[PDB]
Amino acid sequence: GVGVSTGSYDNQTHYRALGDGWVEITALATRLVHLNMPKSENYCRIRVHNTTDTSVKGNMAKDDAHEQIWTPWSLVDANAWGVWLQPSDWQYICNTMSQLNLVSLDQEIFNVVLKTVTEQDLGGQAIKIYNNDLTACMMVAVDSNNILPYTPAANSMETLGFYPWKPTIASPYRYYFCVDRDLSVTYENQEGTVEHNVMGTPKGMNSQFFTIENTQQITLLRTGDEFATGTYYFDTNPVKLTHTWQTNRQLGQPPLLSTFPEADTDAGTLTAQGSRHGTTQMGVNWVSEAIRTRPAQVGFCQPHNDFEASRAGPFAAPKVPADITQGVDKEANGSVRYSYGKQHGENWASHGPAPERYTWDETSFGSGRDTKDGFIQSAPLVVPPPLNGILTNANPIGTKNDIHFSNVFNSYGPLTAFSHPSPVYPQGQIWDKELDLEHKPRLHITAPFVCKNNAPGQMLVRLGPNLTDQYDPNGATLSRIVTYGTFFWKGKLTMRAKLRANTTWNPVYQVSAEDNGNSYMSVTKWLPTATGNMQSVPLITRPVARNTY
Amino acid sequence: QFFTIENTQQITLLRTGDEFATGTYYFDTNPVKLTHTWQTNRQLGQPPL
Repeated sequence: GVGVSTGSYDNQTHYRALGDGWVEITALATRLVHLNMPKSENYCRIRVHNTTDTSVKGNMAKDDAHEQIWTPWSLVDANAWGVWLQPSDWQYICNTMSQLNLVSLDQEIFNVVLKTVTEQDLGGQAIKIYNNDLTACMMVAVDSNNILPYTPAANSMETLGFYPWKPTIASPYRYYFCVDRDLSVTYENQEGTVEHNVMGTPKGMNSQFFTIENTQQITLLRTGDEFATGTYYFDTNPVKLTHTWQTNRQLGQPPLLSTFPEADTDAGTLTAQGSRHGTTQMGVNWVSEAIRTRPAQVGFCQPHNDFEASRAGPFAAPKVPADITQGVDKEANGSVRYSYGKQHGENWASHGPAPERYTWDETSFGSGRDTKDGFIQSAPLVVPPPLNGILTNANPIGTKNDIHFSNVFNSYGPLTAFSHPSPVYPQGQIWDKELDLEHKPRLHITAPFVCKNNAPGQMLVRLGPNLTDQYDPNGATLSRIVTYGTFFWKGKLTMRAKLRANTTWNPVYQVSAEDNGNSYMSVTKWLPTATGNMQSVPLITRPVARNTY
Repeated sequence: QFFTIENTQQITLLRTGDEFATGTYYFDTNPVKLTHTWQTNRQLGQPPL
């Protein structure tokens, strides 16, 4: 019926300790999604081509030229960590647990309301009247078989809101069309012209135009109807909530000290290098900590800002996130730069249109690479090497003195063992879909939980078309009574975690909330102001260090 | 490694009336896909609105 409710608001997180040190976290999230009517009722193939950027010589990284199919459907996409958990829950989980794993996901749509707007004068200046449409419906389809392309709204920072008391909106669904884009590489104010800035026609071999009407089972929902998509059971791998510190010079047995320090200030000299036991791979007749044989390489070097190009334009190749070293440079190890809005964590007192940005420096301290202090010697090791026997991060590669050997050096090999990148709080992404290729990547840097079997079916909502009395199908007018709707979305994400074990003598690192000041973890960020302007800055995921080897 | 086929195999002689039949070898391979891909690294994920 139209006057009875068909669900319950629930937002609590329930921890349940089951078994020998395993907690069952039951995160719940309920929001009021505000579905507006689509811009047009047609599937349109729109093309973006920023010639004002790419026409300037040197702007190949500023390219975002593409084509997209813009669907009239909106996406209820909930894979971000801030949707389900409050910051106290994330702090308790990251301090108290040792690993996290996803179990299951229930989703629900209830309390549907559709309203149409009208005009009245009342003063000579017309105002809107929001009547009620008890017979108009909204269309819901869950793509549980993943026919349609997988577009996460965590890519565009367009998921559900992170504050439960504020109503949120649904992101519009659109996917990529496969047309060819070619851009000619050129540097800043180079003499000459840009040879290639073209974009191609649709190709007959690879063109996929999907409609959501021909591919899905669409449920109509009036004001008394509810929708519930049942328990999708995850088949992911656990992520670890502890971080590592051991580099390649901190693996194995330390060398035994020949002399010991008398006071608390001086050091202890080891056995001299020429008469020291151990194994190396160089041909010198001495063993040292730098050239000692290790079990495996912990972090690999990766090429800095390599812009590859294959039938779509120049794109930067993704780097595995690692720690920024004492050599503070963040671009080499691939620290992800997040840019989010007021719905997702920006302080609401920011009147400017610029977003809130944050560089996520990784806490995997053994996998980080120091680029200024990396060097390559000649094939027989003769230290100290001459000038022509060493390649450092000062020598020009090719002829370019702005580019050194670290920009092109890839040292990913068979004995390379790196760590999985940490989940990012609120403006993260929980899960992903595995790429449909025969040889998969070892990891996704967008999400820690890549679904092995099938991703959860993405939810697509739209409003049913409300027509006026005048409707010509062969006339492109579409009068279309101005309707909108609000509905309630409730989801349940089940997770399984393990409790932390305390082996170290010293007090280990913890994420504590500090007092009001210039510190990063002051409480006044996580408290509303006098006008209620909340703010969510990210939290450290991996406070507690763990032993690699 | 000098291999001879006489010292290593079981050799069947076949005259004009004889037949040979080697039985069902059952494969244990992985499937190949008869569909091709088009998505580059600039066509993955959600397009910008």
